[PDB]
Amino acid sequence: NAMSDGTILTIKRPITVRAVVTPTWKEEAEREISNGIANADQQLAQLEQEGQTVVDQVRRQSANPLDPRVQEQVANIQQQVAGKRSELEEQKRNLLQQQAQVRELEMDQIVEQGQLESSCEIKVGDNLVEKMQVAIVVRDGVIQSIEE
Amino acid sequence: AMSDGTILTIKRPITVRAVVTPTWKEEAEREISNGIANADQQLAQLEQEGQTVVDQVRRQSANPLDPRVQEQVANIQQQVAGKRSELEEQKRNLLQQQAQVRELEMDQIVEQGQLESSCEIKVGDNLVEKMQVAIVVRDGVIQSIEE
Amino acid sequence: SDGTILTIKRPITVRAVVTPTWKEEAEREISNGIANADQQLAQLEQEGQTVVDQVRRQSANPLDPRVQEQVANIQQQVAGKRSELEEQKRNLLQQQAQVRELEMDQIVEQGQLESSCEIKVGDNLVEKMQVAIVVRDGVIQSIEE
Amino acid sequence: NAMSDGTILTIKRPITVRAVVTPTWKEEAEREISNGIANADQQLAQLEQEGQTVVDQVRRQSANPLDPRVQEQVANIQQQVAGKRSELEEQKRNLLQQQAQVRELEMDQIVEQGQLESSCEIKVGDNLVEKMQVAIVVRDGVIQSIEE
Repeated sequence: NAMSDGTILTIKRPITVRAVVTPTWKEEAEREISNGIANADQQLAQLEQEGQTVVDQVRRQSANPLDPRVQEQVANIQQQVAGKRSELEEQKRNLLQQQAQVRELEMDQIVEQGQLESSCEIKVGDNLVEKMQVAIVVRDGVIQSIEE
Repeated sequence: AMSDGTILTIKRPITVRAVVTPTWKEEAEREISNGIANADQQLAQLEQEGQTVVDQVRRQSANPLDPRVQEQVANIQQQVAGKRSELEEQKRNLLQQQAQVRELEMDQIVEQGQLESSCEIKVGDNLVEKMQVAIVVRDGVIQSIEE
Repeated sequence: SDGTILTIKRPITVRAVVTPTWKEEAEREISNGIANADQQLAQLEQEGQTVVDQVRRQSANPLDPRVQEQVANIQQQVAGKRSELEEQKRNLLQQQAQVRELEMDQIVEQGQLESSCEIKVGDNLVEKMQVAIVVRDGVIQSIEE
Repeated sequence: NAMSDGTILTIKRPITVRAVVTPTWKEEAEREISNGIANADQQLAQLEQEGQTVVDQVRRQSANPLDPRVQEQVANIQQQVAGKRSELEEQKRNLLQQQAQVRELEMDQIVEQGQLESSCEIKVGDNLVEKMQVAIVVRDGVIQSIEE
C-alpha cells in the first residue's frame, strides 16, 4: 500500500568536486602526489627491514637449520612480505601515473577531485540516478558553478 | 505552565525496490559476475600461494620424504582445504543468484537495498512506522512510495 | 560569528517502556542465546572427545610423550573455550533475571539514534546534545532534553 | 550542465572543537589522563603475567625443552607480548605527553579538543575551502565563538 505522490523524501547522495586548473592548484596537487610516492617508497624500505629481522628471530628456535616447523614460518613471512610489497608497489604505480597526468595538465582545464557527502529530496517521477550525479566546479577554493 | 513540543530529526533507512527490466538484469548479471571473477582469482592465489609454501619447505630439508616434512605438508593441505571450502561456498551462492536473476519474470518487484534518509519525530509518532518507508524504482525512475 | 547558527550531529538515547509485549520479545532472545550456548557446550565436548581419540590412534604407547602432550593441549583449549561460553551463559541468565525482576511500566535503555541539532554562541554543548526519547510499543511517549 | 541559477546544495562539513583552558577543565583532563595511564600499566602487568602462565603451561604440557613444537609456540608468545607491550607503551608515552602539556599550559589558552560532524549550505560564489575551516571555542561546556 502506497503514500501520496506528494510525499517528499530526503536521501543522502554524493557530490562530485571538479577543479579548474590553476597554478596554485597544480602545486598543491603535485606536492600531495609526491609525498604519496615518497611515503610509499619509505614504507617498502621499512617492510623489507622488518621482514629480515622477524626471519632472524624465528631461525633462533632450532639448532637445525633444516627444521620444517621453522622453514614453513619463514615461507609464510616471505609470502606475507611479498604480497604486501606487491600491494604498495601498486599504489606507487597509480601515484606515478597520476603525477604524469597532473603535470601534463594545462591552465583552465577541468579535473575530477573527489566527492562530498550531500543530501537532497526525491519524489515520485524523479530520476534517482540523475540525483546521484550533481557536481560542483571549484576555482582556487571558490564555487564557479553547479552542474547536474 | 508549559508543554514541550520539540520535533527531532532522525536517520532512517528507506528500502529500495527495483522493477525487473532488461537493463536491471544486464546490470545485475554484471555485478554477480564481478563477484564470481573475484572468487576465482582468490581461489587460484590461495592454491599457488599454498603450493609455493609446500615447495619451499620440501626444498629446505634435503629430504622431502622425512616424516616431519610430510606432517607440515599435511597442514598446508588441510589449511588450504579449509579456506577453499569457504570460497567455493561463496561462488555457489553467487552462481545461485545468477540462476534466480535469469529466473525472474519481467516486471517483478525485487529487493535492492537501502538509502540513508532522515525524517522528523515528535510525541505520538510511531517510530517503528518511520523506519519502514520504501520506494519502487524502474530503470532509475521512482514509481511510488510504499511501506 | 555574528549570530551564526551551526547544525551538528548528535545521538539520541532511546529508552523503552516495559510492556508485556517487550518482556515477551526480550525473553525469547535471551532464551535463544542460552539454548544456543548450551548446544555449543555439548558440541565442544562431543568434538573434543573425538579429536583426543584420533590423536591417541597415533602411537601404540598410551603414555607416549607426544600423545600425552597433544591431549593436554586439546583439553586446555576445551577448558578455555568452555570458560567463555559459560561466562556468556551467566551474562544471559543475569539479564534474564533482570528482565523478570523488572516491573511493568518501567524505563530501560535501548541504544542510540543518529540525530542533528542547532548551536549558536552562549549555548551549552552538552545540554544541546544529550536528549532521550521514551517509546512504548513503537509510539513515542516522551522526549527529555 | 548549467543548474538553474539560484541552486543551493547541502554538504557534510567537519567542525573543529577547541577548548578554553580552565581550572575545572584541567581537573577533568588530569583525572581522565590518569585513569588511562593507570589502566595502561595495569594492562601491561596482566600481559606479562598471562604470557608467563602460558609459557609454563606449554612447558608442563610437553616433555623436554628444545622441542620443535614447543619453540614455535613459546617464541610465538614472546613475540606476541612484545608487540602488545609496544602498543601499550606507545599509549603510555602518549598519555604522559598530554599530561605534560595539560600541566604546562597557562589559563585562558585555546586547545584542540576533537571534531564534530555538521552540515551547511553552499552556493555559487561561496568559498568551499573556507566552509571546511570552521571551528568552535568552548569554555566549561559553553560556546565562546565560531571561528575562521
